[PDB]
Amino acid sequence: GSSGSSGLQCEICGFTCRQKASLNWHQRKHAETVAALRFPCEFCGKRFEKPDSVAAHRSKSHPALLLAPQESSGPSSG
Ligand SMILES: [Zn+2]
Ligand SMILES: [Zn+2]
Repeated sequence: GSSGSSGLQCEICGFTCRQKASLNWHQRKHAETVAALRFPCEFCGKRFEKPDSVAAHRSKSHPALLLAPQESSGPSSG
C-alpha cells in the first residue's frame, strides 16, 4: 500500500479518522457541542460539561503536572 500518513487526529476530543470528510463531519458537531462544556481546563484549555470530568482529565492528560515538578519549585495556587 501507500506509506506515509496513518490517520487524521482530532484536537477537540481526540478522535481519529481515515477519510478527511469524516473529520469535517465529526467537527461540525463540536461547534455545537462546545456549548455543553462549561468548565474549561486551566491546564491546556479544554472544556467539559462538568468539573468532575475536568478533575479526572488532569489525571489522565495532565498526570505529569499535578505531581511535584523538577527540583526547581514553582508557584502553586490552591
Ligand atoms: Zn473530535
Ligand atoms: Zn487539560
